[PDB]
Amino acid sequence: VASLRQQVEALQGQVQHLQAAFSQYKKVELFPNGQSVGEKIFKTAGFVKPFTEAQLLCTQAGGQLASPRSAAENAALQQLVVAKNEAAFLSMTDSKTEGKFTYPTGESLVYSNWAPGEPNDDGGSEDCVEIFTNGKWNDRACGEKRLVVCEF
Amino acid sequence: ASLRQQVEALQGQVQHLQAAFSQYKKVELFPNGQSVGEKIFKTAGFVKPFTEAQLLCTQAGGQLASPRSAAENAALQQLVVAKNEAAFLSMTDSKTEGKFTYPTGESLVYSNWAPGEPNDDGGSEDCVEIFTNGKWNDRACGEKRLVVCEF
Amino acid sequence: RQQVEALQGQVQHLQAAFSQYKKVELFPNGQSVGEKIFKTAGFVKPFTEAQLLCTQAGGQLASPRSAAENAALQQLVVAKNEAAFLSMTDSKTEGKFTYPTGESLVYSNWAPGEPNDDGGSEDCVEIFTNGKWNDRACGEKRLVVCEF
Ligand SMILES: [Ca+2]
Ligand SMILES: [Ca+2]
Ligand SMILES: [Ca+2]
Ligand SMILES: [Ca+2]
Ligand SMILES: [Ca+2]
Ligand SMILES: [Ca+2]
Ligand SMILES: [Ca+2]
Ligand SMILES: [Ca+2]
Ligand SMILES: [Ca+2]
Repeated sequence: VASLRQQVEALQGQVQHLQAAFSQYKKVELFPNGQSVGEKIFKTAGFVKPFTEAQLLCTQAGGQLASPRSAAENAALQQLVVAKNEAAFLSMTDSKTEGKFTYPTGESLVYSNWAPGEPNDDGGSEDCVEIFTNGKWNDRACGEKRLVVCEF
Repeated sequence: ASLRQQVEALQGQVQHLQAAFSQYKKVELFPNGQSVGEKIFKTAGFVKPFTEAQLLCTQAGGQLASPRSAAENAALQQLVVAKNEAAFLSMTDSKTEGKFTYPTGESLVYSNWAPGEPNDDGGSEDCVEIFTNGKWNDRACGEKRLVVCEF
Repeated sequence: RQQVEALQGQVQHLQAAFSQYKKVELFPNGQSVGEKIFKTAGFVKPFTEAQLLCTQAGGQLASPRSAAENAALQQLVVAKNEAAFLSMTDSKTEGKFTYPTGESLVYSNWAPGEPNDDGGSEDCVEIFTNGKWNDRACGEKRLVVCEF
């Protein structure tokens, strides 16, 4: 037995040391271009791309375009948008069924923070969503270039 | 002694984490970070006024660069030369003129003032700036200097 | 007792958090190929300054030793739309490109007619956006990509 027990005290100690260095490196990681809320991390690319290119960039990297599902997440996304001062695309579109915004998974929105008047399908052709510096959403034509923020 | 089987599998995965985390540190710190002892300095890459620079670092969990030793100052200095822009440090004397404190309130443990500094030029220099040669100069808090935080 | 299986839980939690961390770290500026990570600085510098930057950071300038590595490096160079410097030079022996360890090349992906040492001036190697290599003067400014 008790060799076993020494090994546990040893392993536990090297594990606690690794979670200490991991917390510090997580903060350094997110500065300046990232934000975490719960288990989700938003990180911006720092550049501007049309919806399809933005979505491709995020899935290829193993994530998804920012999809705020609660008020706290929208706040965290807003910090990133305020810091960069460019509005960002969110993941959701209504291109399947005009007027029903769906997460890229197909499910209906659980949270929304639409600017008054929106969504308004302006010009007959506004299928993507953009979050502005004030945290409110506006629907926008997918072909516009907006800030790429992915979530992981 | 079933446990021994699971403990050896664990040792192997801890060992895997330890080595992957070691590679990641270097990747992470490239090109905007520098570590000295237990501390990491990371530059935001952009220039901002003191009160803003300070907010950005506190919102991110950190603190503005506060070198407490020559080894710490030389590591901050390497980031400043690479970026080629002077950077604010955390210390000010906006509460008591002449007494520079860390944001916590204690007096300076190390200083590397340029000859003649701090000189409170114009009656209005309450923040400290580190130059590309590693010497500190007291500067007006409303200038825009490189944001470097410490973690 | 199962103070082991408490530890088990903490290891698996780190493995999940560390896996999420890697994705965030590599977005948008890095690529992993096997054990190797390529990461760009984002800016452009001449060979010696690029070579210093990488070694200072604990790593090396990109040395793609396989078609697979050169492809990950190329995915980075297309995203920045800027050709990158590779580690290899022939500055010791004109026409034998060496990796900085001193050995001869394993893998090459030269463009047709390269290396041609245009002007007598060309001792460093750039990778273009199409993945093809060209020998270029070391004093040109190119994207800094290091490998870890
Ligand atoms: Ca439509
Ligand atoms: Ca619509
Ligand atoms: Ca609209
Ligand atoms: Ca004063
Ligand atoms: Ca003063
Ligand atoms: Ca002064
Ligand atoms: Ca030559
Ligand atoms: Ca040559
Ligand atoms: Ca050539």
